[PDB]
Amino acid sequence: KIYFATGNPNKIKEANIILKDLKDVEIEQIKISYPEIQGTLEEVAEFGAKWVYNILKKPVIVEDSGFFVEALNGFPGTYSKFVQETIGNEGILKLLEGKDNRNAYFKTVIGYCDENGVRLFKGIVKGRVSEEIRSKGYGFAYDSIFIPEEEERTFAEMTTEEKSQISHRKKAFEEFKKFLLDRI
Amino acid sequence: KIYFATGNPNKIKEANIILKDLKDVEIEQIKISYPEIQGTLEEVAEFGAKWVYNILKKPVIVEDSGFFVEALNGFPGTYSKFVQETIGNEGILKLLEGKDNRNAYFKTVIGYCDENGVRLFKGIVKGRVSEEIRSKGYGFAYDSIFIPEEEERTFAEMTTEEKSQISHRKKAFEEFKKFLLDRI
Repeated sequence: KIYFATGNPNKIKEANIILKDLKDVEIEQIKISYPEIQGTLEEVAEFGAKWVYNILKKPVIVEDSGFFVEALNGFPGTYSKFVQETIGNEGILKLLEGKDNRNAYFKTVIGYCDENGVRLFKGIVKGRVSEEIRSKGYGFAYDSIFIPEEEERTFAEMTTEEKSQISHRKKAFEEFKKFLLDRI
Repeated sequence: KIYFATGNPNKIKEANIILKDLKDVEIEQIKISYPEIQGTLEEVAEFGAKWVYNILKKPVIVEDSGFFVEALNGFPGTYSKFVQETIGNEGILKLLEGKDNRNAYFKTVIGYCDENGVRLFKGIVKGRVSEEIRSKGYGFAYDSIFIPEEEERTFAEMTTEEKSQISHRKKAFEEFKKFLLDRI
């Protein structure tokens, strides 16, 4: 049993299905809050994973994701939520106005911690920013301006199944499952 | 004495001056790092002071400042440094284009912690964002786009002496001074 410190039940559901293949592992939500510090996603996850473990003292995970725009030097990054609520997708589009490089990526870092210490697992998906909002009612925030890899549709124009194998989130939990399967 | 957990000696140079008359005149830099959590300036300064005191166990102060622009809902706020280094002043001007509400304000929060707990001291300077960069070499970061109170010049066009009564940092320390004058 591995706990997931978060207030979002959907995060545990997604994790359980990507990992349902492992009959010896079950992820369970634990309502333990923790400080999300200022720094890279990796630092936020390691700090968060240790804080919770120091409290729970049982195998646990934490996760932090972000949206990175190249021409914006990696901004918004770990402050993705904040920036979405203050200036949103319109702010990103205004910021990228006339920019030749519209490349961007999403990244997820899972922070795991047990008796033996913290381990980080990552997943990324590179792409580019559309010049305008395109959505079919399928995304959250930046999803309506992000076009993944070789696609011509943005995440918000794609169904859950169409994004199921390529997302940063999927890729991070697969890195995590590899660790679980290669366990000793 | 009272230690200042900062890597910038220019900050303790500024404090000791403001606290010049107080017979206790003695702020001393101490190189103890602390996590800067995502939150409001107060939350940052509060968690940080407690964190450094827990290590030092002697009266300590820490500080955090930010630039908040009204039309952008307070952005960049506590994430002012990251935003300045990623999108810069140009990025904020871009965001404000065709925006008439250019109100903004600088804020500083000092966190002091003893064996008795934390106490916060604040300072604020209201103003507006110029339509362009203007500088004579004074200040840093957003100073070149911030016109304080009823001035015509930006912070970057005024000397420190000309900004004597319009420094959010000094207003904060003046609040801390009153607290010290009552404790001795």
